[PDB]
Amino acid sequence: MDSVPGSLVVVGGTYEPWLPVLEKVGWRCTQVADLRKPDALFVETGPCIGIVDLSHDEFSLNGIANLVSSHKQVRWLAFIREAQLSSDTICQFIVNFCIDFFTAPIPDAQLLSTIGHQLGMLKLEKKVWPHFGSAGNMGLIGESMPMKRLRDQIKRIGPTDVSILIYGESGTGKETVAKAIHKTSSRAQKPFISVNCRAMSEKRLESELFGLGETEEGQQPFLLQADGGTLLLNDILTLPKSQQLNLLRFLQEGTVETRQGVRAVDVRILAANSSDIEKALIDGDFNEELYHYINVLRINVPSLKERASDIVLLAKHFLQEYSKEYNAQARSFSDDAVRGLTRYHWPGNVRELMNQIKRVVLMSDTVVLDESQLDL
Amino acid sequence: DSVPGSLVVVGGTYEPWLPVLEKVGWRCTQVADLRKPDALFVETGPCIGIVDLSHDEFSLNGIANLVSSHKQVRWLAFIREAQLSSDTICQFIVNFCIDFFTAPIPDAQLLSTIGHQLGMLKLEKKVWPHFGSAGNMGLIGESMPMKRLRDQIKRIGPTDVSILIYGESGTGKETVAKAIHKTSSRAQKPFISVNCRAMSEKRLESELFGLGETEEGQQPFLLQADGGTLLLNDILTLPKSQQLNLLRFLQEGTVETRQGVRAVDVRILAANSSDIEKALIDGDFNEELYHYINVLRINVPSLKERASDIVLLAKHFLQEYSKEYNAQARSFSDDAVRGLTRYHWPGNVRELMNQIKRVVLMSDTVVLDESQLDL
Ligand SMILES: Nc1nc2c(ncn2[C@@H]2O[C@H](COP(=O)(O)OP(=O)(O)OP(=O)(O)O)[C@@H](O)[C@H]2O)c(=O)[nH]1
Ligand SMILES: Nc1nc2c(ncn2[C@@H]2O[C@H](COP(=O)(O)OP(=O)(O)OP(=O)(O)O)[C@@H](O)[C@H]2O)c(=O)[nH]1
Repeated sequence: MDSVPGSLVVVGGTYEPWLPVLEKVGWRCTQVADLRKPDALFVETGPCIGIVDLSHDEFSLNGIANLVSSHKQVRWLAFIREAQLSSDTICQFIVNFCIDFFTAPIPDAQLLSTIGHQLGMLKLEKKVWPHFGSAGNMGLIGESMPMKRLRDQIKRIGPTDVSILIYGESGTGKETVAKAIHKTSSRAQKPFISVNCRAMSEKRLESELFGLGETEEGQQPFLLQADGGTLLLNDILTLPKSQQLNLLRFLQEGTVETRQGVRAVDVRILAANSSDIEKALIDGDFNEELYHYINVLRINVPSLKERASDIVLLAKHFLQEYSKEYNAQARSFSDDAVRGLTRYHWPGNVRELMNQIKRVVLMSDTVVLDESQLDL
Repeated sequence: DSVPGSLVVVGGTYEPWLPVLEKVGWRCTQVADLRKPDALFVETGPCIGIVDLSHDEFSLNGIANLVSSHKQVRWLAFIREAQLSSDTICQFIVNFCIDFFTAPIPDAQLLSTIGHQLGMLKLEKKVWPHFGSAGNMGLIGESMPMKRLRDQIKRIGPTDVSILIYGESGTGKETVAKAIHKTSSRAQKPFISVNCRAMSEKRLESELFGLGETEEGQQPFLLQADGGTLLLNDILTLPKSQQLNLLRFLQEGTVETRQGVRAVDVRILAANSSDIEKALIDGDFNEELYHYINVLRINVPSLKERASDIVLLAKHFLQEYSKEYNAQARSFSDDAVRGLTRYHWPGNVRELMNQIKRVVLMSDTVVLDESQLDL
C-alpha cells in the first residue's frame, strides 16, 4: 500500500524483461519512446527512478546526457540498460552519474537489489521537495526577464548551502539577493548577518573572527552569532590580508574564538563584490585560495541598464512606498516623468533610484510628479 | 588493479563498517581535517568517498563546499550518519551522494551498495590502469594543475557528449579541444576549429547552412565535420539567430547542403573566455542551448596559477622557434628564468610564445638575458 514511480525510456516496447519484475512488485513504471517526449514527462513526474535504454539501440549520447542533467538533476536518479557493450566510449558515458547498469540476461531476484538501494533516496527527495516556489515574494526588487532568470536561479542555488559569490554593479541588490537565497536555503529560520567590510579598519575586522576585549565584555564575534545561518561579506576584496587569512582559516576548521573559550560554529559564507576581481587577483592583492573557496557558485545581479522595463515598476513601487509612509501627497508619475525615468542611465542603479525618489517625494508638493520635479 | 575509496572523519571510532570493508580487502583511506581532504581529493581524481557527518564534527558549509568544490564528476559521493540525523539537512543529498549509511551495519547490503559503486569506479579503472603517468605530452606543458587537466580530459574525453571549454585568453582551449578529440572515438575523424569572433552573422549563416546569394557549391562546416568534431571558439560571440541554429542542429542533428538537407553526426565543443553568468542573466546566450553544451566542463588554468610551467614552456618555444628561423639562441640565462616567471601573463601561453618568438627573431646571442626579453 506504499510505493513510488520509476519510468524508463526505450524505442522497443518489446523490451519488457525488467518491467514486470518491477510491475508485479509494485512500481509505477511509465515508458517513453521519443527524445522530445521524455523531457516533458520528467518535468511532471518529479522525483522518480529513470532508466535509459542505451542498449545497442538508439538516442544521441549528447541528447541523453542533456536529458540526464537538463533540469532533472537529482529528481531523476540515473539508471541505464545495455546489450553488453563493455568496450568503447559508451562505458565512459557512465561518468554521467548513471549509478548502475543492466546486463543482457534477466536476473529476476538480483535486479531488485540494485534498484532498491535508490528507494531511500527517492523517498527523501519526495520529503525535501515541498520547498517548491512561492512567487519569490515579488522577487524582492522587481520582476521582468533578466530578473526572472535571476529569480529562477536564486531558487536553485539557495538550498545547496555552498558558498556563493554575489557580484554586480554597485547598489544593485546583491545584499537583498543574499537574504533571498538565505531564506530559500534549508537554514532559513536561522540568523542572517550582513557585514560591511569596506568601513572597518584591520583592527575592527580582527574583532570579527575572535572579537576583542580581554574579558567577556558582551562582545562575541560576528561568526558566533551567525551560527546555523548565513553571514554576508559585502565588498569582500576590501579585506586586509590578515583577515582574508582568518576567513580562509575559519572556512577550514569551522571555528571562531570567543572570550568564553574557542568555540566552533556553522556559517554559510556569502561574498559580495563590485570591483575588478581579476585585476585584484593577478596583481596578487587578493588570496586566490580564498577566492576559490568562495566562488563555488556565482550569481550576477543585473544593473538597471539591463532591466530597463523594470525601472517604471520600481519607481512606481518606491513612490507608493515613500508617499504612503511620509504622509506625502504624490500618487503617480506624469507620462512625462515615466518616459524620462527610463532615459536616465542610473549608475547607482536601484539605490540611486530609491534615494532620488525619496528626495522627490519629500520635496514635491503635487499629486502627480512631473519630469521637472525629478532630476533637477 | 586497485580499489581506491577514501572517507573523511576525525573520529576514526566510526570503525563498525570499516573492517567490514577492510577485511574483505578494500583500500579505505581516512582524513581528519577538512583542509587535508580538499588537497587529497583534487589530486586523487576518480574514487569513492564516504562522508561521516553523523551528529559529529564538520561544517555543512565546509562539507557542501568540498563535495562540490570541483569534485563534480571525479568523485562518486557517499555519506555516513547516526540513525537519528535527517530532517534538518537532508538537502545535502541534493549533491547526488548516491546513498547513505544507517547506524546499524547491513553487512551484505553494505558491500552491495558500495561494491556496485566500486564496480562503477572499476569501469573508469578499466581505461585507467595507466594511472596518472603524467600524460600524453599534455600537448603544451606539464606541472600539477595540468596533470589534473589531463586527469579530467582522460575521463571526460571519450564520452561522445559535448564539453564546454572555459579558460582565460590564450590558455590552450583549442589545443585542449584537439586533445579531447584525440581521446574520443572519432579522433581519426575530422577536427574543425572555428573562429566565431572574426565572422559576421552572415558568414555564420552560410554554415548551418543558411542562405547567402546562392547559387552555390558550398559545404558547411557541419557538413565537413561529419563523423568528426566541430569546435566553436568564443561561443558567446554568436548572435542569437546563430545560437538558435546551433541549438536547432543540436536537437535535429541535421545540416543543409546545396543538393538538399542531409543529417550528420558531429560532437560539438565550445570555447569561452568571457563571464558566462553575466551573459546568461542579460539574455545574450540562449539558456536551453547553454545546457546542451555545458553538459560537461573543462577548465584550463592561466599561467598566473601554474607559474612553474612558465620556465618549462618558455624553454620549449625557444627550442622550436630558434630551430625554425636559423636563429642563434639556445637557452635562457638564470637571470631570464627568474624574471620570465615574475610576469603576470594576461595572454598566458599564447602571449608567451609571441614574446619569445619576437626575441628569437631579434637577439643575436646564444644565451638570452633578462634584458633581451621584455624590452
Ligand atoms: N534586514 C537587514 N537589512 C540590512 C542589513 N544591513 C544593511 N541592510 C539594508 O539593506 C539595504 C540595502 O538595500 P538596497 O537599497 O536595495 O541597496 P542594494 O542594491 O541592495 O545594495 P548592494 O547589495 O550593495 O547592491 C540598506 O538600506 C541597508 O540599510 C541587515 O543586516 N539586515
Ligand atoms: N603545436 C601545435 N600548435 C597548433 C596546431 N594547430 C594550431 N596550433 C596553434 O596552437 C594554438 C593553440 O594553443 P594556444 O597558443 O594556447 O592558443 P589557445 O589558448 O588555444 O587560444 P584560445 O583558445 O583563444 O585561448 C592555436 O591558436 C593555434 O594557433 C598544431 O597542430 N600543433
